[PDB]
Amino acid sequence: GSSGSSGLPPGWEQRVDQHGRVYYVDHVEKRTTWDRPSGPSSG
Repeated sequence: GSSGSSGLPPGWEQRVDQHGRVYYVDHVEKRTTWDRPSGPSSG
């Protein structure tokens, strides 16, 4: 909500697709997600 912190935790990467949807890549978990690893998930 406010400007203070911005980035990702230790072990997660930051990449983007050809569509323009930012997604992180875990090098320890080997998973791809457009949103942070924490939060609600849509089935």
